[PDB]
Amino acid sequence: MKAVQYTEIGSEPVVVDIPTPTPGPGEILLKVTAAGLCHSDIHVMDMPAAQYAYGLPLTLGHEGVGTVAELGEGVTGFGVGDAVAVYGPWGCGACHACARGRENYCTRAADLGITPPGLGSPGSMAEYMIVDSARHLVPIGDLDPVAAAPLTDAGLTPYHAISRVLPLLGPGSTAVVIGVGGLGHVGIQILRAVSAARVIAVDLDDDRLALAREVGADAAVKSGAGAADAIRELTGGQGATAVFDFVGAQSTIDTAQQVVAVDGHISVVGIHAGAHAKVGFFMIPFGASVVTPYWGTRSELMEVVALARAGRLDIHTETFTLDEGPAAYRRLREGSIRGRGVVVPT
Amino acid sequence: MKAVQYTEIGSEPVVVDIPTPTPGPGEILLKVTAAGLCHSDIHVMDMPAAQYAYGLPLTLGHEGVGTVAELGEGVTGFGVGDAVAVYGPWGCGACHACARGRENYCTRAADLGITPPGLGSPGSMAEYMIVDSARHLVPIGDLDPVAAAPLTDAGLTPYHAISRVLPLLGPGSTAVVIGVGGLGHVGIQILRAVSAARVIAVDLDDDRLALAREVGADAAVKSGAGAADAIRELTGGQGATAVFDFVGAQSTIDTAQQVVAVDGHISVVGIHAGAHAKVGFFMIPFGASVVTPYWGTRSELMEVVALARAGRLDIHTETFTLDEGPAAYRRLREGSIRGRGVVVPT
Amino acid sequence: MKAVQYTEIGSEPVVVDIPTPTPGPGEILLKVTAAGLCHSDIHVMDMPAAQYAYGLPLTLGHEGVGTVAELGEGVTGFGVGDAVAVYGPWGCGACHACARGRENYCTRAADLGITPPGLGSPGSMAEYMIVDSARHLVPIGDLDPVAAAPLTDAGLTPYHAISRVLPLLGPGSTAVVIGVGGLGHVGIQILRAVSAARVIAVDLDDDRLALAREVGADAAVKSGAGAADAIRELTGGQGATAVFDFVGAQSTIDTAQQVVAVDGHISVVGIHAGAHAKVGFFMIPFGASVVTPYWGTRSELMEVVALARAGRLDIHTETFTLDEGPAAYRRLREGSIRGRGVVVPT
Amino acid sequence: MKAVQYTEIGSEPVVVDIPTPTPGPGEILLKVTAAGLCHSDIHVMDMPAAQYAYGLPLTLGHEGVGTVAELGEGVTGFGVGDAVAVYGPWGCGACHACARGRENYCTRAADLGITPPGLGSPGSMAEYMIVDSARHLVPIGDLDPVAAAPLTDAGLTPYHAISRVLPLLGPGSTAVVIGVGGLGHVGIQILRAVSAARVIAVDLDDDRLALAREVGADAAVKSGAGAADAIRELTGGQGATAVFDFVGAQSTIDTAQQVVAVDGHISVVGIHAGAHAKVGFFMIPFGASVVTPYWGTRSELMEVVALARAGRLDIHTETFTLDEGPAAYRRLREGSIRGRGVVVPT
Ligand SMILES: NC(=O)c1ccc[n+]([C@@H]2O[C@H](COP(=O)([O-])OP(=O)(O)OC[C@H]3O[C@@H](n4cnc5c(N)ncnc54)[C@H](O)[C@@H]3O)[C@@H](O)[C@H]2O)c1
Ligand SMILES: NC(=O)c1ccc[n+]([C@@H]2O[C@H](COP(=O)([O-])OP(=O)(O)OC[C@H]3O[C@@H](n4cnc5c(N)ncnc54)[C@H](O)[C@@H]3O)[C@@H](O)[C@H]2O)c1
Ligand SMILES: NC(=O)c1ccc[n+]([C@@H]2O[C@H](COP(=O)([O-])OP(=O)(O)OC[C@H]3O[C@@H](n4cnc5c(N)ncnc54)[C@H](O)[C@@H]3O)[C@@H](O)[C@H]2O)c1
Ligand SMILES: NC(=O)c1ccc[n+]([C@@H]2O[C@H](COP(=O)([O-])OP(=O)(O)OC[C@H]3O[C@@H](n4cnc5c(N)ncnc54)[C@H](O)[C@@H]3O)[C@@H](O)[C@H]2O)c1
Ligand SMILES: [Zn+2]
Ligand SMILES: [Zn+2]
Ligand SMILES: [Zn+2]
Ligand SMILES: [Zn+2]
Ligand SMILES: [Zn+2]
Ligand SMILES: [Zn+2]
Ligand SMILES: [Zn+2]
Ligand SMILES: [Zn+2]
Repeated sequence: MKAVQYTEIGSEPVVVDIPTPTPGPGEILLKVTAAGLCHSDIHVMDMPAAQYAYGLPLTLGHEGVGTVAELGEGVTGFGVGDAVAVYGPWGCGACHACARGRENYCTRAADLGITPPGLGSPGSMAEYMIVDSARHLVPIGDLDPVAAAPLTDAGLTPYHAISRVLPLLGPGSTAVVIGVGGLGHVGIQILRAVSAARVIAVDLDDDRLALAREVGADAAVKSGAGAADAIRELTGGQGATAVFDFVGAQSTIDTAQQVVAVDGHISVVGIHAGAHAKVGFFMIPFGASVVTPYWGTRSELMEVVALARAGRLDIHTETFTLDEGPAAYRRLREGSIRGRGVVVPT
Repeated sequence: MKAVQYTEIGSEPVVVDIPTPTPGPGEILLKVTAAGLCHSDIHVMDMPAAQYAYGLPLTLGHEGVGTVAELGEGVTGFGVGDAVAVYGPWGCGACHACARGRENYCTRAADLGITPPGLGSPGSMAEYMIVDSARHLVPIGDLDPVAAAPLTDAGLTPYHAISRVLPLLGPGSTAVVIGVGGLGHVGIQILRAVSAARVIAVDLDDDRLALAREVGADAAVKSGAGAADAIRELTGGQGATAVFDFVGAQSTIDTAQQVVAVDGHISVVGIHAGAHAKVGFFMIPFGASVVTPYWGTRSELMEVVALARAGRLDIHTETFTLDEGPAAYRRLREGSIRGRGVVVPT
Repeated sequence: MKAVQYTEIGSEPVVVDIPTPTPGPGEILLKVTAAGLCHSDIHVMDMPAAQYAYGLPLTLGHEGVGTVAELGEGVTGFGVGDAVAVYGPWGCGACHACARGRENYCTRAADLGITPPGLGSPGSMAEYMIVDSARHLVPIGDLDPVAAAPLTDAGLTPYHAISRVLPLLGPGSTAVVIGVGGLGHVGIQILRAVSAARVIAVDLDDDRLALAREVGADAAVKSGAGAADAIRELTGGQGATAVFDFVGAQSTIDTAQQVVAVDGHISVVGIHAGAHAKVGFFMIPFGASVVTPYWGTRSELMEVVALARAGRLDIHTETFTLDEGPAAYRRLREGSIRGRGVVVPT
Repeated sequence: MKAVQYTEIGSEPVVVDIPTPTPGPGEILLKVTAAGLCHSDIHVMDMPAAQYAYGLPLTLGHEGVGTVAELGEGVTGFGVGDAVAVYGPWGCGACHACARGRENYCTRAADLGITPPGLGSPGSMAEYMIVDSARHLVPIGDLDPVAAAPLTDAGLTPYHAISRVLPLLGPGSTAVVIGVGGLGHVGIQILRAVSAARVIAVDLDDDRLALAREVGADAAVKSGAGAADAIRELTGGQGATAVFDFVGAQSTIDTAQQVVAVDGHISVVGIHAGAHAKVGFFMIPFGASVVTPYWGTRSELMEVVALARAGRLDIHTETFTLDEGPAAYRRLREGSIRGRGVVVPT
């Protein structure tokens, strides 16, 4: 089969021909319909030799959607042909967190050598992929695969971050969304669908501010030095109930701290090495919690899919072939994809 | 192997010799260390011919603990010898409720013919039992099997009922526990371990009131017409924040309605066919929710086990052999078991 | 001043001339801008001699909005002219429930003789009204008084009922709203603003079903014997996560029980003497809680007002003068007001 | 009347004779029965001239308990003689946070010049004190005033910090308490009363570790470089579900970050200027929230009082006279009070 693999350190990913795999007992083989490109796949290929621990070669792609091609022995709940989205953050399935579906917060996955597809196990950027267990498949029915693929991470991750403090986001509340990219443009829509929060979007790019308005933001503010005061102008000096920072650079976190409300929240979702919120007295309002969430839960993915199927999630995508995969990753580096890049095997 | 089966309608269960089963892919074979007798096993054998739909024969026992004897193909997370408790209320594992571990509230288990062990599938009152999936096994480590078996239902069910309204049971709250039997005597202990609620126990039998005091009740009141006013004497006329009725007869539910607080809760856990709370204006206080909960969740079972391992759950038991099983069920009918009856295969 | 009072038992309310009151220490005198007519004002006038305990005469109207006319001694937080909505369900202010703003669930208001305006204290259907305390005034800013008056009950009461089980109403959930009248048409809009629940409206009147679609319902079904099965057709046989029954007759409650989901909720908000949910095993799904909620909380009223100010609550009203008050109550009996009737003193 | 006032900057507080105040409308005059000394009163007197904004003179003491001496006009809910504890963190009473009793998180108290007694308004370290409003009085009944005074802050503050993440602290959870002083020794007891968390105490002083065991800690560990690894030894390498750091120095926060669990919590309750948690990816586990909580809520104070009245809070105290006040503050500087210092006016 055809696939995109990261085959040497510091070199760009290449199109390859590898064995179509077979499912063993418990596993499921999917024909891939769509495979999302995430900014996190860049962090993975930018890792030095000493830091990279996902093994070589590695079939990329942790945002996966497909149709069931073959059942491994003993597997029930799925028939051949069912369209399914792949739950990425695989856990052990047995710990207290995993039993609540919160496999993203699995404590023992590291020690047992369970790694996500695209981040240690063969991923979705291939004609077929293996899924370890039936519990990591989420039905999508007649959902367009191209729009479903980003739901597995670009939808799931903001959905989770928002879900953690959803009780705070009642009528009267204000949610700030920093970074209207893959994640943030879905985050805005989530906030609108599951809350009455006023949504303020923040980005450097005026085109991305326009995108924020397109997908439901009540206001849009240019990022940088002016941002915090412009957000306080909009909030009447009360601050933002929640900041969802999908950029996660120091300047965005600083902004988040300067605007968050007393008893509010900051969710640092974007990843910049070294960047951190400084949570201590006089550096942040009273009661303003900060967290770095990770991916999301099984029940949350199903909820994201239910939003997509209800028409509440317009996911802006561009389609690529497997051959155009390498090129698409380069496009993702330059920031020229207006939403999410998706690969469709022909 | 030796087992206790319900073989004919209306007739008492008998000791039998049946094939030691083999695990297929995904399944786990356990040697049984302990098997609990529940009052619900009586309701099952008292069902008429037309109502009984669990099939014949049926190996009894839905409270199960064991050691892993054999792994079916593809099963990981457990090695031979691990002591495990069996999660009873099996669900489909894939629905929104099941993905949160809430397999007790699985919507699709009925239509798929997934039934608990002891209530449609072979149960624990046998030398060995099959468990369908790894996710239905909960490690107990070095916990005494005899005291662990009741945790799977007698602990789990009250733990769940209490868990649903645990936010209400803060300092200042009062919890009434009606029926200090298998479930209720564990319920009292749970309330003490996980809340600061004042605990008032209610029972007909003065011996069971003594048992309530033994396990942590702050007061004990004889049941009947006088119970409500005696509970109001203790609560200063404010009412009970929560009533956990483990009897569930009409008179106990009536009592529960006459004592529950404004914005409080009634959990009808005991089962008497025809009995019901009457929830309508003027028949119950404002904001006083009522529910009939069912069994409990995967994460809840682990929590109950963690309580047992921490020394917070004194489970009063009497041990029986497989041969004494039939006799132990007659003893459970008369109400002569002070706590929970447990069968240990020799 | 002019007002509408209930002056003798079983007789209709009449227009009267009574002293313009003065605020004592702590109190606030409002000039009334709008005064809502609620179906509950009918139940009050339908009470027999023996049951009626609100005193005579009684200035009607528990849905009140005004402008501050005079401050009683020691009162701060409000200046003359501020437009305010009146929080109706007055409590003692000191108990555990009142300290959380939950004055609707005040335990000690009954024994202290604190009664709502319009239901024991002088109400809003007058040129001026007294409010006991500053904590019972909610700023509305430039909100149209006519549309703000229903927020105090018609908005607040459904907002509360929904707030209690809001965690259940995620994407994928279904909320049924029975009775698309004053309350129910605001309930539908609340569900849309604060949740991603699919909203199914139920009413006897096809015109009210049209009204349900106008205000955002995803479907509408005629009430009666057919309702339950038509709701199950729409939910795929899964049932309704939540039923908010604003009629509260036995037939609507029966419907609610026949459609509610496993681990779902029924909120009996409408009031029919004798009507009740029958909550017991086999009469309702496992885990399906039932409650009769009452009015709502202080923080909830502010939230309802925040929804109105954000444009999320189209409140359908008809305006009346104080002279047309009596007539407007007769019009409310026949069910000819399409939404909520509001009295505006000139 | 006699009182202790901070009268010049950088000078120690002195015993003075000032007018017995009179309550105006809404206010309540209390005869003080007990007045707690908090470490925060030291931070206040250590402030430079430029930073100190509480006005001079200032009657100290923000932990206050008394009996009602006189009612201001219009005040109801309290009769002369009622023993009451004073809710310290006064807010505006009208905002969304204040209406939920969360006056600690009042957004508008700063701009309105509402300041706590002992931190801007006359405090409790005097024969009498004024309380602005009835809502800031909490009945204590026959509770010993000396043991009730610390409940208003030393009890309330840890109760709040714990209350925020109480859902995390189920059976199986571990709570670390760093600093077994005034606050921390009450925090340990709270954790035991309202949760099944395993409690690990951390302190520099072996005497304070002994105190931790006296009041219910399951283990005790010497603070410093070794602390984190010793906590991980106890938790099986899983980490602590929650860290409540009542010291709040950088080294304790660093420790808290090195031991907190994935999806856990750090509550930085102690105050060291400049100290902060560094919440960013790779510097703290996934999902581990951090917050600096402030004081606590009205309903929480009542809950703390209910714990004291139930016998669940052994508050270690030493009594002082008003004359010994100055000396008692010097004793608090050196750290020679084993628990909380309380002043009783003679
Ligand atoms: N927490 C998790 O588990 C998780 C999951 C998936 C992705 N991520 C991370 O989230 C981040 C975002 O992913 P994406 O694919 O949505 O990003 P992206 O590449 O699609 O674009 C990010 C957006 O942020 C904007 N931006 C850049 N710098 C900015 C600044 N200083 N201020 C304001 N806006 C700025 C860009 O204009 C763009 O609109 C990445 O760092 C990624 O690694 C985290
Ligand atoms: N909700 C669920 O999923 C679930 C799970 C397990 C059991 N159950 C049900 O819970 C009930 C209790 O189970 P158990 O095993 O503790 O029962 P048990 O027979 O072991 O003990 C019953 C106790 O209730 C007392 N009692 C009887 N009548 C009473 C009255 N009028 N007032 C007060 N007390 C009275 C008895 O004296 C005894 O102490 C059973 O009826 C069973 O069907 C429900
Ligand atoms: N819980 C509380 O504190 C509280 C507060 C306010 C009002 N209420 C109660 O709520 C109820 C409704 O109040 P309202 O003023 O909104 O009513 P309304 O008179 O304004 O509207 C009634 C609506 O219910 C519909 N209806 C009547 N019978 C029906 C049936 N069998 N099936 C379906 N729909 C039916 C009517 O067609 C109409 O659309 C009243 O009984 C009132 O007393 C309760
Ligand atoms: N959040 C709020 O509003 C609020 C309210 C009251 C107090 N506080 C703050 O809480 C803090 C604690 O108050 P307290 O009155 O309990 O203090 P205290 O002086 O009574 O107790 C200090 C305790 O911490 C221990 N300690 C000191 N350094 C340590 C280290 N490196 N590692 C471990 N333990 C150490 C000491 O041995 C002692 O047991 C203060 O800094 C105070 O300002 C905050
Ligand atoms: Zn990703
Ligand atoms: Zn796990
Ligand atoms: Zn049972
Ligand atoms: Zn299921
Ligand atoms: Zn009303
Ligand atoms: Zn009250
Ligand atoms: Zn203090
Ligand atoms: Zn406030």
